[PDB]
Amino acid sequence: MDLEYMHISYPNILLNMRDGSKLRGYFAKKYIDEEIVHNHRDNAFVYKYPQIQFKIIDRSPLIIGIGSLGINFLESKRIFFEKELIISNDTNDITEVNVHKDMDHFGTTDKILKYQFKTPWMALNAKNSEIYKNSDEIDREEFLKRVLIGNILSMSKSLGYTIEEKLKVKINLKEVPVKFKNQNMVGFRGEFYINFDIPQYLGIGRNVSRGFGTVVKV
Amino acid sequence: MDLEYMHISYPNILLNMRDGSKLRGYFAKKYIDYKYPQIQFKIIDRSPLIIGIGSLGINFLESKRIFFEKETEVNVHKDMDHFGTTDKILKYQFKTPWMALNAKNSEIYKNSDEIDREEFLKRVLIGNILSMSKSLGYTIEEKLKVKINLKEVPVKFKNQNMVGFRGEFYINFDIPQYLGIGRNVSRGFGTVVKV
Repeated sequence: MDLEYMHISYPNILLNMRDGSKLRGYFAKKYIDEEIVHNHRDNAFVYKYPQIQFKIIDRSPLIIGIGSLGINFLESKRIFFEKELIISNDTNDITEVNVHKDMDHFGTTDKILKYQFKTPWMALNAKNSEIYKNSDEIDREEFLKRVLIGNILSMSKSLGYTIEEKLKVKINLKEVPVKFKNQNMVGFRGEFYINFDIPQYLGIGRNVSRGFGTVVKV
Repeated sequence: MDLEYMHISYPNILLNMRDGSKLRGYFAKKYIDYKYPQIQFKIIDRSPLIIGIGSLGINFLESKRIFFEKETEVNVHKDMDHFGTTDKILKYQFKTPWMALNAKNSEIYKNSDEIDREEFLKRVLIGNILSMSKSLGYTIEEKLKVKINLKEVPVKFKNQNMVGFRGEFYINFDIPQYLGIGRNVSRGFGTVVKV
């Protein structure tokens, strides 16, 4: 598959992580109106992979739009020429902007690629949180290898790519605390290898919209 | 030993099995605010019922009953009844489903053939009774053994499917009425009633 993408970055503004929640927060109000950004419909939550995601990286804001659906909103409302951004409650003027856009490969590969997490992963849903906390660590390692396959399966579906070859994964990951919705869920930093191809800065796992689970090739 | 407890029940409102689902989050979440819940909200026969145990529980019940009113008739029952091992054997029934499977024990139970499942469940039941009795300050100094006739029943809880059990069981232990055992007891699961 070929996936069309566009990154938007504001290098002069720097924020702490995860003001990614707040970075997303601010676009959620100035753009309640079109709701790729907000991700809400009928006052009910939309259960698809976010084609607009807000991340905080190195250590300045990044906005990802994916596919024709994501990119076109990004252009249609002129976000890259955007006036002042505001975060709790302080105002940062947006003075210089770098936009990047291209389409590069997405899909299963017979060659094995190495990725790294910019942000915690948050691979554990509510039931999976619990299984993992009653397990020894050879087995923890085997559970996570299962979740990550699922995450690739989840994501590739909502983007209309069905996989007809076998995914295999190797992980070197170490556990890291993440506070989210005033609760102390668990997250992971680290490295992983896979016979799948991911374009840069895409997220996997839970809460990908707020910038969690951000991946880049090495 | 004597356990001090109190039921407060509201017979005139019958609930759908669906707004039955939402009332719990916010009430039990007022409840949440390494121990056995001394305030439990249960759904039985059904118009709401609320159990309080010990000084802590009775007081929550009376003081703050004014404050939880949701969406004319009241029956309170309240007393001290025995809690402890008995020299004769008693029969109980689950008024509400019993969730004996945590996430990892969820795992073992579906890995077993059905003779093995059944004595696996009696280990959980002994354990559940052991938990409850210590967290209420009673130490067990005799051998409990249990017989079970339980039926597996599908349970929807926290918007995802879990498995639970209905049925009847026997034990030489004494449980005051409407107490819950197992997981998620505060929210009404594992309610036992003597028969």
